[PDB]
Amino acid sequence: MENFQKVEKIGEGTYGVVYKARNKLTGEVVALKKIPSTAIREISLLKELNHPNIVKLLDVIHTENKLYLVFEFLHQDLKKFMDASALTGIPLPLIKSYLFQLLQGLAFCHSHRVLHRDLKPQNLLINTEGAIKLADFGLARAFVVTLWYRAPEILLGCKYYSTAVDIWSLGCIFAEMVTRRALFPGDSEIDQLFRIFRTLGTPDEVVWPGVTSMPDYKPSFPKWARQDFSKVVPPLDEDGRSLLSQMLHYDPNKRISAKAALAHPFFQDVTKPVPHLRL
Ligand SMILES: N=C(N)NS(=O)(=O)c1ccc(N/C=C2\C(=O)Nc3ccccc32)cc1
Ligand code: NA
Repeated sequence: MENFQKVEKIGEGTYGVVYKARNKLTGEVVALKKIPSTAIREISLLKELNHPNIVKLLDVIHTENKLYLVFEFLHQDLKKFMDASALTGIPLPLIKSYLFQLLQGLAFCHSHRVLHRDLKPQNLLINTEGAIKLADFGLARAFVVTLWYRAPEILLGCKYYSTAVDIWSLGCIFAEMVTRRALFPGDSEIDQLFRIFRTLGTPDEVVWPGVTSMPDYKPSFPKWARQDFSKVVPPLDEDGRSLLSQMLHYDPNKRISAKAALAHPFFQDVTKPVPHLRL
């Protein structure tokens, strides 16, 4: 750690405080996160998982029984950019570019059987060039927490969840970029589940075979009817609504993969605009 000078406290991440810091040996500006043998091996595997849409894990420092993770630094997260674009809205070509780039990042990680498990605007980082990158990828398997982007199978007690959990989270983020409001802002596990059910309908054996046998499923859940996506994400066009609907399928097996989402007609006219960033 003496090779790093703290510059700015970014904030309280999921596993520890993230700082902007300077490497005294290279002059490199990095993000430093201050966090068992199982964790060291899993974290070290993430150092190999390199993609332009994944925030690079530069180094793992284990000293005095403490763990420091050194990452590539980006200047802004999607939460700040969404708050800054609240009055105007993020232009649809930029939302589309960001969704496409994040689907590329997920297709890569998922092809290597690596899940994020905790996608949210706070871990999506952006730069002046128009890139967007997934931060803290794979740390959840390695080691108030927001529930807004949690997949229904996690909420219902699935212990062996799939890559589909990240597609759900990304679908929630996509809807939030479009509407300028969180899709399912639950403030408890049951409030989160019930907000999902009130929009998408209470799941049953017809739409999700095996749902009634899940650990936290209760036959006493209220039965709400599904709403149209035209009501959920206006004024998003039918290509965007159709893609979103597939990213929000209840059955994780029916839910679109990142690879298949990249081929969706919504991306026929994808471009890479440059955002209006004040740093
Ligand atoms: N400074 C605050 N609080 N918000 S901000 O939008 O300006 C902002 C600025 C920088 C960052 N950077 C965060 C990080 C970063 O650069 N690399 C990381 C790797 C893992 C986790 C977090 C990061 C995140 C947010
Ligand atoms: Na990396």
